[PDB]
Amino acid sequence: DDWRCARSMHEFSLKDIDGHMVNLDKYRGFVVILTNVASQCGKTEVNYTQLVDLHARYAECGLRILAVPCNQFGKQEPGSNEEIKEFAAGYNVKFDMFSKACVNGDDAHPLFKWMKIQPKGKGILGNAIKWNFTKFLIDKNGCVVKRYGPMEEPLVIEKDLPHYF
Repeated sequence: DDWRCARSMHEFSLKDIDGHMVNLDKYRGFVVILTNVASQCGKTEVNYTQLVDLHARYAECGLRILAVPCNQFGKQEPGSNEEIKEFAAGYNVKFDMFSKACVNGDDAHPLFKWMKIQPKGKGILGNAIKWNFTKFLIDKNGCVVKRYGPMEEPLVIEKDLPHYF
């Protein structure tokens, strides 16, 4: 278990919102938007609305969205996994929700550690995830191809999807 040597997201496993260990090679052959989410961020409703919209219009094209709740940014995701799942159901979320985890620090999930050190997943002024709703566009092979900041709404990613379908 050395994430620094992994060469694809498919090498990692992640607990879904229902406590079941989802093992991420299932998304091989699919385009993946990976994002850390939160319930009480100012950009929560705008991100959830457009993630559901992008899913409804591009799921047939192979787009899969993976939402990982995180409480490391202003403690804006304090609810339990059961509460988070309910909250996501309020937005008619039909993409994949996962268990609340950490994206920064020593206790960060190995997937997010590997994602931040990718060439296209690197960040300016440091590689750490700055705030809620950072997005990582991931191709069919599990390699990070683009990283989007917390201020960029999900529809900004739409223009980049057709190149990887």
